[PDB]
Amino acid sequence: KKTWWKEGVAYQIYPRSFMDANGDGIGDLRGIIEKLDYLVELGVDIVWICPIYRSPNADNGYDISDYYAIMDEFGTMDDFDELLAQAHRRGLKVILDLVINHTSDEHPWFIESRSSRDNPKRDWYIWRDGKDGREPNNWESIFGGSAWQYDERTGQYYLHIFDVKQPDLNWENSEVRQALYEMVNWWLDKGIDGFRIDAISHIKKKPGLPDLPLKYVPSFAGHMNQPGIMEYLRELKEQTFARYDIMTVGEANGVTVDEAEQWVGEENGVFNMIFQFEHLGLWERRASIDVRRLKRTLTKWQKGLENRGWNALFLENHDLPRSVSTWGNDRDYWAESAKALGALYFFMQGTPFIYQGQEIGMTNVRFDDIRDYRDVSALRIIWKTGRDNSRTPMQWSGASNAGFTTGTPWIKVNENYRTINVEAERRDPNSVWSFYRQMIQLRKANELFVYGTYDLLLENHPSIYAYTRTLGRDRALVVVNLSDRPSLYRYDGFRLQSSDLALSNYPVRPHKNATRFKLKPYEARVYIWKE
Amino acid sequence: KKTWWKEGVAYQIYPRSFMDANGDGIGDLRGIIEKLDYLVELGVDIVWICPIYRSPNADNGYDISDYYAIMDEFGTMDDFDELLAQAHRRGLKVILDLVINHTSDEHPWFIESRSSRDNPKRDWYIWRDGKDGREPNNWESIFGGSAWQYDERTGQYYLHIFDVKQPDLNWENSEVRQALYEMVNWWLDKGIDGFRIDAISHIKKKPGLPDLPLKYVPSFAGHMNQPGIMEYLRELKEQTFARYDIMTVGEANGVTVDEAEQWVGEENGVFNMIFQFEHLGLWERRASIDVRRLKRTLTKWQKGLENRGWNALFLENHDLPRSVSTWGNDRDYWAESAKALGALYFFMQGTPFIYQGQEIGMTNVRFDDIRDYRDVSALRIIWKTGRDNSRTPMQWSGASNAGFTTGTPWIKVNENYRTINVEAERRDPNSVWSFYRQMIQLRKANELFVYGTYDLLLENHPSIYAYTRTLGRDRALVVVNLSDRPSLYRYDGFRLQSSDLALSNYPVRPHKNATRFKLKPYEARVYIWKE
Ligand SMILES: [Ca+2]
Ligand SMILES: [Ca+2]
Repeated sequence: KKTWWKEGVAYQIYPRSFMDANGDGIGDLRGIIEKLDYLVELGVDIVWICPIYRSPNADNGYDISDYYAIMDEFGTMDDFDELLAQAHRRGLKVILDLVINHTSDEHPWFIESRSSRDNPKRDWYIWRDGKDGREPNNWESIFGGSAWQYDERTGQYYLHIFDVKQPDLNWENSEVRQALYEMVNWWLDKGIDGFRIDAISHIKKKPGLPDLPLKYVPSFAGHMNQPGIMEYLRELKEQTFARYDIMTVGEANGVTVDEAEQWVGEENGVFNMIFQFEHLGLWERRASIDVRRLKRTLTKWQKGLENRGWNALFLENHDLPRSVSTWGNDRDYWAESAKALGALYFFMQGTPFIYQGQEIGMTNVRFDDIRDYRDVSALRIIWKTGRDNSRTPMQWSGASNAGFTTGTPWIKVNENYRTINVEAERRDPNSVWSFYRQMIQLRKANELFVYGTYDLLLENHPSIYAYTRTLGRDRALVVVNLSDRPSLYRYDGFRLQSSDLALSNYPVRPHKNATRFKLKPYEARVYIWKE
Repeated sequence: KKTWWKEGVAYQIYPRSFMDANGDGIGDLRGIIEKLDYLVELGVDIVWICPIYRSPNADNGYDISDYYAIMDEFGTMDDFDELLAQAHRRGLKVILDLVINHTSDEHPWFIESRSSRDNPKRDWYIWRDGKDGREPNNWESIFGGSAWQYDERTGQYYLHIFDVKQPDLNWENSEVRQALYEMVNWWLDKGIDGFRIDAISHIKKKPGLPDLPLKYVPSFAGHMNQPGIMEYLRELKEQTFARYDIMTVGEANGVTVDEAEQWVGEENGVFNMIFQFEHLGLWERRASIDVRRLKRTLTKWQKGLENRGWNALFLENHDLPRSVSTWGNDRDYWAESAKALGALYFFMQGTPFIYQGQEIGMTNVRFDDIRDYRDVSALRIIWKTGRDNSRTPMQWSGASNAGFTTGTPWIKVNENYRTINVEAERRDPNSVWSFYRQMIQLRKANELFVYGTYDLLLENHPSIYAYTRTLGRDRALVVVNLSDRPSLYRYDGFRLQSSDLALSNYPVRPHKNATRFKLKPYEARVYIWKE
């Protein structure tokens, strides 16, 4: 089954740090509009814009106070309508986040709900009396502490799996579901091309909210992927998504490759593709990431969803440090490792996602003062694992503040922008950006990277990650040396010819009938041929 | 200087528990309108309505999100306009709370302020960088913890003397002051007759917000009654209050009787009258409140503000337990003590305030289940000192829920409403209500209780609190036996005649030339004569 979403390349935008069109230091919608030509030039075709809905912003915008309104600092609904029009003119698809497990406590529905024990919206959230001076149950919040928050307006507590300011919607209530489907369809009718569904795995709560088998106990057994969830998700799909030509992206949170077919299966699957995070975070050993464990994790998803679902491929996001600075080497092999990592995940079976700046090799930021950081998490290892590493402003040129703003950025631009920036990288044919553009060009010109089946080679090799892609008589070999030291590639399965080398991060060296060769640090090669 | 505010009797309404006109269990504005005739019948003429402004209600409505709007559960601005019209038709004055030291963090001004380090409203609040990973200074919040709250949107902290959801307004900023005066005048032009000013003693912060001489240190030395505060308060008065015929009521928080003249002095005094709280809370001894300490506390204000200011007299409010249940005896001498307490504070020099239910002798509520309580404070002694004691619904009749609502009250009615309720008390000429009505009648018919000077008698007596009121040849003696056991009144200063007894809570017994007599438990007498 051939589809645009399987064949597309997605680009993830964190609006606040992408492009500031009005000089107030905050990226906005007009900023994005100014960069649609850039997205086209790069080659991507699906644009995922992180939360832009009205929000008190207590939870990086995932605490929505109005689903039908744009966050003031990003612009107006007119700006958004204009964005879709301009994006569609260019052949681009636009998807937004769908956060429907909860709303902000400042959402008008919760404000009415919390006012009294009997108002039309009381049942829209999860209210319960406590147990003699204590919370309704022993459930802990994913955000630490009780999942219950006492409310003095009524004497009862409301459930909040996430932040205190994120009360959970009562999916048991048909009125809630219907209001949510009307909201989804409103966006779909407005013209968006799909959504990235967030935390929907918690919409179904265990039937009497009983104590779980300890101040507060991690509560996943009472609200995550609970039986009956599929009833809500299938209804969500039939009432909304199924009525349009869109794409939905989910996450395999607490979902094994086997249970993932119920979420992303092509016939009866709530979502079209899914992200998995089992590969996130890999500390280096004495001698130097654990490539074999990476091969295993990524390979089970490749083989596991083959003809059963579709993988959403990625290395970066707004909640992670930069890939070149974590998986690669930003000190000695900056460009090489960035390109290597890019070839590695980009060419697998699935739809690749490029996070803003990943295509130019943005790295972690190392501010000396804790005050230059933002995310409350850091303030409470920052240089290496911090979320801000992916939230510093996008590096467009060597201009003041990397061309991001004419004002003062809400967070400082990484000092390496004079070198790492779009303008300079597009002039350099050996830049990380140019490598990315060639990768996008390769995948578009060779559908074997889209529908070809993945097969891992040299599984036990400690440094080389090599895999093939097969579609009929069309084959390709993606070989990557994930280490800062050379490595011998040795595989008597096929003879590699230099005329078949479609892409490499190192110059194409002469070689005929090669079954072995030394790979330079972070050397990555992509061979394509036809048997 | 004779004025309506000095001659009036004020009645304090806690809107949420006064009268529910629409059956949702929450008192509202229409409820108040239905009871204006009642207020007239009782005899009061100034109506103080507690916070009714739009508020996320995180701080009992003192966290205002919109000063130009009414809290949804209380009604609409039309209801409020109608309330003023109906109140004024009846000759009643209406005052509201003025909370201008801070606003809610959900107030549109703070939402703009917190968005970026440079927006027109950034300076409207108190933002500062922290000190290497910690708060800008060591200041503690009146509400425990740091007076600073980190905000991840900018990396800076905002000052909040009160709750986290109550960021402090920057009085240093003339734009803030001007916006506040426009707001005050808007209300004054709408027709209100004055305000009860709340926490304004904190508007002036010490000039560089330095550390005070310990996790966090109580911070009163950095923001309370700080030099320069009078500059703001005098400007507030000239730009607003001085342009209308209204009354302003303040509080002597951290203000001695000597410093109080600068706040309530008649020529240059920011407020017309002031509440003092030095008398609040008096535990009983082995044998039984400390009447002498009460005599001293109340007497310094009486003599201290004589010809220098004006006292706002009271025994109850929404933050206190009921007076009969704390100062009196609600078990054996319920009615006697209620009337005694009433005569005691009511007839002093100043403007008396009657809190809703005080006039019928409402008592503390003793719910067995902590769940029937509301104020978060209780949940964190409740039967005796709880705030809810004054927030249970007003007792109008012996009807379902005391006639307060036709629905389910937001908090339960005290089980004693079948007896303690307006309907029943108005039928009973020996009820606490009837006593209150006679007290109001007495004060209106004898201006000596308004402008007459107060003088304490028998200061060293352990149980009897006796004082006189003198205006020219018109004199009165208010004598009260504050104890559940009889007491001998003995004073050779004047001979009391039974024909001069204007009011008593016990039958008028025959006596001529009495310089001594035994007073029954909680017996209170008010003699009026002309020398
Ligand atoms: Ca902007
Ligand atoms: Ca009501």
